[PDB]
Amino acid sequence: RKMAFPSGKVESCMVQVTCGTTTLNGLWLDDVVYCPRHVICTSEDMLNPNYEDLLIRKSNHNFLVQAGNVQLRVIGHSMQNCVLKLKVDTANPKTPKYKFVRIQPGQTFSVLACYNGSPSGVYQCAMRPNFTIKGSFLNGSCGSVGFNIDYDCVSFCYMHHMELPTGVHAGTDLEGNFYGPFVDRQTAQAAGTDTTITVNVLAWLYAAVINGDRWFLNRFTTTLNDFNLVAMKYNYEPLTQDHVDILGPLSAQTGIAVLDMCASLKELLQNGMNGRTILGSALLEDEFTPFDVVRQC
Amino acid sequence: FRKMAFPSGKVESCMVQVTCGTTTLNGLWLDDVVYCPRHVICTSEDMLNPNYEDLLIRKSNHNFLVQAGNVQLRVIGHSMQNCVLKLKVDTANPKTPKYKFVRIQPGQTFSVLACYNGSPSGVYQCAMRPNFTIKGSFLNGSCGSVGFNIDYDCVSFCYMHHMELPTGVHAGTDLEGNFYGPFVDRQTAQAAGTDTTITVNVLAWLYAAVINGDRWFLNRFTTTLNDFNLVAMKYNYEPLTQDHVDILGPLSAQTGIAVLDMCASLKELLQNGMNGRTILGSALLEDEFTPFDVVRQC
Ligand SMILES: CC(C)(C)[C@H](NC(=O)C(F)(F)F)C(=O)N1C[C@H]2[C@@H]([C@H]1C(=O)N[C@H](C=N)C[C@@H]1CCNC1=O)C2(C)C
Ligand SMILES: CC(C)(C)[C@H](NC(=O)C(F)(F)F)C(=O)N1C[C@H]2[C@@H]([C@H]1C(=O)N[C@H](C=N)C[C@@H]1CCNC1=O)C2(C)C
Repeated sequence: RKMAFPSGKVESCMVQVTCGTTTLNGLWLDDVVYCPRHVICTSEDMLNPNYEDLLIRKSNHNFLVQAGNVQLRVIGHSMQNCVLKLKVDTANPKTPKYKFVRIQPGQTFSVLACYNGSPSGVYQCAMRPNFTIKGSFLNGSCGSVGFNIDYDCVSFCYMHHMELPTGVHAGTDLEGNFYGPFVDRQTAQAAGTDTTITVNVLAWLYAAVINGDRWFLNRFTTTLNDFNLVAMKYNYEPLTQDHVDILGPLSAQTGIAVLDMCASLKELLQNGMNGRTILGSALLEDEFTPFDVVRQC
Repeated sequence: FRKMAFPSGKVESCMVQVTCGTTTLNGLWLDDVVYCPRHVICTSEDMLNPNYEDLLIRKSNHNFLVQAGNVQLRVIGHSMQNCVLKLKVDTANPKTPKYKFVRIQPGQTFSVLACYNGSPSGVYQCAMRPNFTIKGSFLNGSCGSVGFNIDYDCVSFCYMHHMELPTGVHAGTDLEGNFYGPFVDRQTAQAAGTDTTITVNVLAWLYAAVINGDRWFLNRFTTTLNDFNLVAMKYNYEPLTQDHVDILGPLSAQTGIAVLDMCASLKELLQNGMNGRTILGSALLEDEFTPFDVVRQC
């Protein structure tokens, strides 16, 4: 099953940021608050914003940053790509060890969905190959963040900005650079056709073998190039050299070579499951990374 | 539409490690009491057939090692309440949330904070099954992990983890130490009663699918409550009560689909199957979202 990281370290970093009547969420680390830059927009502004000109008309005293109902005075502001950095007069005493990372398609993370600076729920998400996430976000959720935790260190990888017409979600890394070709303007935008995350399907097949569900293992192997060309005919992502390497631990644990598992997946694509299940599922799951498999055990 | 858990921070601040002899598991530290599964006092041999009152009288306060992070909490008293041990410690938890202990009913959902050696590992959503098991994700050392819900800064603790059945589902207690289901904290093979599907939750999920634009399973037919329940019981679904119909009111109002209309859609799903189609990306009918869960997320 999907498991989110414990969210407590991130909960103590969530604040609300208001400009005029626009309120969204921000992330308070040390004495800086990070939030989506469209907080400075009026509803009419969002249709066609000039962020450089809009930010010129703003001063520190136009920004209301609150931890709960407690105001944190803003003493400086700057724009970095599509995020606003608000320097505040108080360093967050609950700042965790952290870093900012830009993730690849296929990688998973936990989202802490927040409204008015108040955490509401937590769930695991994957970055799709088309650079959207299949999230759960309502009005006011912008500035909610996605993250991973590794031994006391929080790696922030996503800040939420928008919802696309197909119901999927788009946002930035914590340096304000969008994942994908999207822009923070209220104008017609559309996600590209998506694909299946091959490396994660392979990880999930390894998990099935580890648990004794191994009927789909076949007696063939393939080359990575041959597999990549066939996979694309089924709307599956091609594998990178990095994908092969992150499957190494699971390949070692099961004694099933990566390219043997690739050949087994190829048969599943060309012939289906013939009514059978894998880990109880009739569908091939693609939002568990090799790291998620290892973490779950 | 995602299986969303409550933010776990308020509970993380309460998790500690409890050790007795060479048995280690998790405890929940609230004010000056640590609550944990009583089988922490058992050796490996004791667990095969424990007499807990006899085992407990032979322990002293100093046999219990409680660690909150790196700091040990001195145990100054102890008692047993059913299958839960209560350790009085000389230090009150400074981050004790507003909380209550509640016993939940089958079909209700809660968040689990899975912990190992007193340290939180992951958070996920579970339902209490009609047969009083839970389909959790728990490994060695997970005992004393808790399940909870949060309502406006108040934590309602409903579950503490004790054991895994041979089928791979899980059994535990409320925070008064009473098991959900006909199980006991003895290491011996135990089966649960045959499980059933949580009908009111399946209906809430079908409403979530319609809210999200997935309508292929709807039909023009309708049914009475009794005729729906006849088919539901035939397929090992729980009866739908009038209370359930009322609880679904907000979702019927939002979608403009009468509850008994949605029942007729579910009846055909049960009799015809999904024909290789999916609902909200699932090939099976999902029954671990309550109506409240759907309302909160949507
Ligand atoms: C769907 C909405 C049509 C209204 C619009 N979308 C498109 O214009 C697109 F279709 F082009 F994407 C859109 O998201 N926004 C319009 C305006 C901001 C953003 C926005 O309101 N963000 C919300 C943050 N609080 C989170 C949203 C709320 C609903 N669910 C979410 O996740 C910006 C791009 C500057
Ligand atoms: C599966 C195990 C066969 C070993 C046994 N099960 C049965 O004896 C049953 F069949 F009766 F359930 C069982 O769980 N235990 C044996 C012994 C305690 C409990 C136990 O080890 N609890 C663990 C807490 N740290 C959590 C477990 C570990 C694996 N996954 C879990 O969730 C007690 C009942 C006293």
